[PDB]
Amino acid sequence: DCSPGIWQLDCTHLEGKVILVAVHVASGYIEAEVIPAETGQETAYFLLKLAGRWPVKTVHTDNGSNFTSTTVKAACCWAGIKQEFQSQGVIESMNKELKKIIGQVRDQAEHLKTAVQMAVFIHNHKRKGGIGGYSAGERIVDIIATDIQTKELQKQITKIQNFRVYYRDSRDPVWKGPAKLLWKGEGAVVIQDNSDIKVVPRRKAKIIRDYGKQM
Amino acid sequence: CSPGIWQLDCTHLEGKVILVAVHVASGYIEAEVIPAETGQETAYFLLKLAGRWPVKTVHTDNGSNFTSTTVKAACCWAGIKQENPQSQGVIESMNKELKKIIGQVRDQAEHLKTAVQMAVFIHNHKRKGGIGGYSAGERIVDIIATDIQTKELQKQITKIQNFRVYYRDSRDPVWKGPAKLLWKGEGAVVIQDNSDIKVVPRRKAKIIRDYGKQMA
Ligand SMILES: Cc1nc2ccccc2c(-c2ccc3c(c2)CCCO3)c1[C@H](OC(C)(C)C)C(=O)O
Ligand SMILES: Cc1nc2ccccc2c(-c2ccc3c(c2)CCCO3)c1[C@H](OC(C)(C)C)C(=O)O
Repeated sequence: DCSPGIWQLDCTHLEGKVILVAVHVASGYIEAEVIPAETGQETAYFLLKLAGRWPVKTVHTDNGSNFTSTTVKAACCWAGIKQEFQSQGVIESMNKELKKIIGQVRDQAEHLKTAVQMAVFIHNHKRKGGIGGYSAGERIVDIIATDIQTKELQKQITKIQNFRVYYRDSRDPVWKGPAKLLWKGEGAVVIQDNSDIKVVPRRKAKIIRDYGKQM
Repeated sequence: CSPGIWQLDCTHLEGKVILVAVHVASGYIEAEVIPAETGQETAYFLLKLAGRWPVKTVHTDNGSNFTSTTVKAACCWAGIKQENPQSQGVIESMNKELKKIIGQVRDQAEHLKTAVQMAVFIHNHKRKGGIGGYSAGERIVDIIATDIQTKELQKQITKIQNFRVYYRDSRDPVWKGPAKLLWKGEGAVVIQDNSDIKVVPRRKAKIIRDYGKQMA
């Protein structure tokens, strides 16, 4: 539930211009930008560009100083992103391997930035030599879109949760208490119990008009 | 294929020229204000765009950045390829749409370049379709999803397409004409000749690739 919407960004201290890298921590997607001059404000316009390609719920910050800039914090509010208080070192090292391929292309491009963007293209559209069903370069907007189906799902889940159906086991003075209902059918209605299990006929089952909680 | 192509038109505003990178199918746009405008400059944003997503192709009947042979070469390192009446009208309108949006964002923002950037998160966010949302910005993660699912399956389809199986039919009648199997189930297999949707028991047939088990 936590992994979604989460993005980790690493600053790069580099020959020539400084640069910073942005990845959904799970996705592995990379959109690094070469930094002409470093200001949190400067950091922000890109972070602003970063949101359109993908939404980020929040970003943890490597640097308290990139954190200190008022604009940098200012951006977290427009976004609604909250600044959050070995392997990532290996990810920067992967950026270094990327820098090595960037070295392989260093001859190819005078502009270090080009190399970095290429390196980004390199993390992207990348397939493991070990067989992988899913490419990490093929980070899935979809697994973020499944939950997107999930939000609508929970939404459907909430309306069912909103309805309470009450039933009576047959020939029972007692009337069975409210519980989430597993299914609705014209022939039969299925119900769910916690610390108990039950299912029911549709006639014992009843139909309710929608009562909505917290608009 | 429609997802692969991206279509780009850029118009200068207040002198400074914004770079614009619409994906038509998505309807998503990524635009970057360029410190300086050149074809090479045009090239860099595309490289960034390539990092966010693959593009099969883009079309310009001609562009100045496009004329610069340099812009093409990049699309190639990329593997993207340089190149609907109701749609043809909309594209200029979309370019225009952000600007009307920009005038509002302007009263909002001190710096136009940032502002244009601002217009987009919103542009994606608004949904044209319903009270339920079918925003083009919304559409893209699914669109990406659809194509994604297609490939893993298509490959299954290819691996499958190659694998083939004979049918006995009546035993005495010549056993078969091998047809590509539609499916496998225990004690049976779904197969079709390209003449008729067929089904049969496990015993009736064995299944190595017709042109079989090529290490490949
Ligand atoms: C300056 C420059 N001049 C060129 C002249 C003709 C053809 C290509 C270039 C490229 C270039 C473009 C795309 C690209 C790569 C290199 C290298 C491989 C990936 O795609 C660059 C590059 O610079 C810009 C990106 C600013 C244009 C570079 O740094 O080499
Ligand atoms: C110059 C400038 N000075 C500031 C001083 C204090 C606080 C914020 C800013 C902002 C700013 C930052 C984020 C942002 C918006 C505006 C506007 C809404 C979206 O987020 C800008 C902006 O300039 C930069 C983007 C270069 C920092 C601006 O264009 O006004």
